[PDB]
Amino acid sequence: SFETRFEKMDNLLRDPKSEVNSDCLLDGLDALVYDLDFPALRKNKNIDNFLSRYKDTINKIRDLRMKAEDYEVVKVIGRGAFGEVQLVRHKSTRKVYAMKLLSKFEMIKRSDSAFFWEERDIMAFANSPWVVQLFYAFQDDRYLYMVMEYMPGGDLVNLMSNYDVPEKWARFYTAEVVLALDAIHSMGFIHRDVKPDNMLLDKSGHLKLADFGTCMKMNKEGMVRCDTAVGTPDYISPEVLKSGYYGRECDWWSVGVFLYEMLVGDTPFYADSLVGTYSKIMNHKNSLTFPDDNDISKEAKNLICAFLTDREVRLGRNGVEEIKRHLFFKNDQWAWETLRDTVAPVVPDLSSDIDTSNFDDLEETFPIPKAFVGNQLPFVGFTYYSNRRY
Amino acid sequence: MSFETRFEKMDNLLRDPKSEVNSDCLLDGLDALVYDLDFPALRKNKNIDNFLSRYKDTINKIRDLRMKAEDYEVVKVIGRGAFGEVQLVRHKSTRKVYAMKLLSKFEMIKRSDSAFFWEERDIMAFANSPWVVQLFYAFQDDRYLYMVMEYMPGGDLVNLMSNYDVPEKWARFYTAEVVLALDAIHSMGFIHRDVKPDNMLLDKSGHLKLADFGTCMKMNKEGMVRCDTAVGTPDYISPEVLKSQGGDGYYGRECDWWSVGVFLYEMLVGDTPFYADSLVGTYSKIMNHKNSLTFPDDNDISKEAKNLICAFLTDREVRLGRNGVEEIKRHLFFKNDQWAWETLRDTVAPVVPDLSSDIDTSNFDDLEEETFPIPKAFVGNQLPFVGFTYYSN
Ligand SMILES: COc1cccc(CC(=O)Nc2nc(-c3ccncc3)cs2)c1
Ligand SMILES: COc1cccc(CC(=O)Nc2nc(-c3ccncc3)cs2)c1
Repeated sequence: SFETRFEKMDNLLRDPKSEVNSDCLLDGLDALVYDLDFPALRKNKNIDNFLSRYKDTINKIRDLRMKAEDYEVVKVIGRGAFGEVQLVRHKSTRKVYAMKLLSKFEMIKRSDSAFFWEERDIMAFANSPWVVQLFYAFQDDRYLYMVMEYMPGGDLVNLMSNYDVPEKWARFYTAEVVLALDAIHSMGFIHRDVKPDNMLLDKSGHLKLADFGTCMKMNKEGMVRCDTAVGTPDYISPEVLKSGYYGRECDWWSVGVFLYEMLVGDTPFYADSLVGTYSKIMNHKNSLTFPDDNDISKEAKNLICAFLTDREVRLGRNGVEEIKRHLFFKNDQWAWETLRDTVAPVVPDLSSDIDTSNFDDLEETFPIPKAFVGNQLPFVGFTYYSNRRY
Repeated sequence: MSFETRFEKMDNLLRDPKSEVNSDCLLDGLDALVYDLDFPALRKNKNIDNFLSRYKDTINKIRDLRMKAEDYEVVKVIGRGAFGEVQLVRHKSTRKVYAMKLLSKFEMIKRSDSAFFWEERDIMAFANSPWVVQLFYAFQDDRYLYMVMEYMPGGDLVNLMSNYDVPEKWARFYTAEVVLALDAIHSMGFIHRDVKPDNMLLDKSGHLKLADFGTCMKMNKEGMVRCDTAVGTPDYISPEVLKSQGGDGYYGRECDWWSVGVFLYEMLVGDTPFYADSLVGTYSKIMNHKNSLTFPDDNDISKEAKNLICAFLTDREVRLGRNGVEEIKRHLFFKNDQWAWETLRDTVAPVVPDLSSDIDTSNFDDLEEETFPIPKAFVGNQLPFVGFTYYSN
């Protein structure tokens, strides 16, 4: 029907999950205006006139929509592969957030992924206390910005480097990681890179996963067919490393590595060279050993080994409930169903809404195109602002 | 401004039918990009290939869901112009009857001229006057621009004039309606420039509406408009608009009154006052209006009409209407006992069309497609038409 058509077409500009919603549409025009404003291209009149026409309009759009200058940068709280994360304060709302910047130039220069796409979707729509939340996603001619809730507790790498983690704490953190990974698996994703670096702590000391750079969607039979290895050298599972066809079992390998590192102090397959770490991983059968540690309980050693085995015998091959049922978790302080409502082992004592004490101390683009390059095309639709899921 | 205000303002901008960035214009921008990039030479670039491959399934859905030409059943081609053809159509679903002006995108780009249609769209779309033909929908594709208007079954004034020796009483009515119609356009901030009987359309009731606002242009701070554009068929063109060629020339609304005088002349006399075989001869006669304007030796034209014709067929500086419409309105030619200016369109028109159906084309005379070459690099042929789409409610 004529009505049906205009209704169906209408829901398409509203749906935050739609490829053609106002957010993508605005981005698309904003992209064209950016990718064409060069003298060599402006020599063509169709181009010159189009730009000259939308000049006054596109600037209004640019000022009205979310821009980076809307945020006052408090401190650079982190640095990664393709950009930097920063504690910011939205100048108008005076609200405090953690903002992940991703250099559009850097990614384009042999990025090979489009990794930020599921990183956006997961954070934007997860709706889990276990996933860091995306409030706004916006861009410009140089970067991709992710405006997420700030985790003042810092990461697990910081906790571990400041405490000799008692088993009682390791139990809590491991358990929370199990709940957190399960949530991601339920969303249909395999995390592919579970490490302390991605474990973040809130105002209350409770866990959230961040940086789903490596996330991939599981197929019909809960598998991923990635022909190349993905992850971190110590936490990588041997199956992922060799590749390949694999399942969620790989994220449990990583849990075992994390449990080991917390209680032992080092990674189970650590070796001088990164190649030596790879070697030790492939020989997990004979390389996994425990020091003379009267502290590491029989159950913990069992759990570590139940996760640090070949995929086919891994704890978690038959689901989370077999991990949950493990005696290591048997305790009188929390129940799985209410674990995040219990009181954390390390409650952060914070000085302000901008206390950066749990984050270590910290502080070029594409050339002018000869012809049409379309450098801003692979980022059309990244904006999460005009049409969001409230 | 607050963050909230800033969000809300940006929201109203995707809703406003008067906005350059409302959802329909934005859809156009993407639709254009998809059309202007789907070529193998450009697809050699991955940024391009991936963008297209990504939006492929989406853009097709958009194409079928949005208003298309195949939504309309063409009844008869009711007209033909320079860059396309007008046609009486019936919307297949609603079964509603409209006039549809088609414009060839290839022809417009080919002939340099590709922007006249803007002021035509806006005027018809937003005028909201009984004097302006109404635009209900404006839509496009890789080949044409489409304007879906209300059908004027009464036909044009050129047809009326060719079928009747217009009595002065009728000419008074038609002239008066044209004055009200032009005033409405001027009020909107536009000068028509080349007014003529061809642009005077008659409704189901025989009342007037202006159409074909191609030559139309928006006035500046001082109610003036500057132009370079070479203008053909000078018969109704004012000597100031003719003088203006190359950008040398700023003129006002006074030029549309010149054309009224030409129309009043043609109705009562039977021919155009400056008609000559060649178009150059018509131009020559216009520039020499002072000595070329003459009336035939038959007592038939009334003194008032002659004065009015001459009051409009003078140099800009002394033209009736240089001091506003009220001085035209006050002219003795209009002095009558049949209508009042304030209620003229509520009166019973001199020629009421007797029509056979909702598709009666009796007042409209009886009536290879070149294609764009493939481009080695980015041509952007679709860009001058981004945002032409408009829907009503
Ligand atoms: C992929 O290239 C980068 C660029 C910058 C930083 C990183 C590491 C990273 O992904 N860092 C994240 N940090 C948070 C965070 C930090 C503090 N509070 C809440 C969330 C969420 S993801 C990777
Ligand atoms: C130069 O570009 C063209 C292309 C096709 C036709 C024309 C002439 C024209 O502009 N003709 C019009 N006719 C109506 C109309 C006719 C009947 N009923 C309602 C509207 C509105 S504009 C010009």
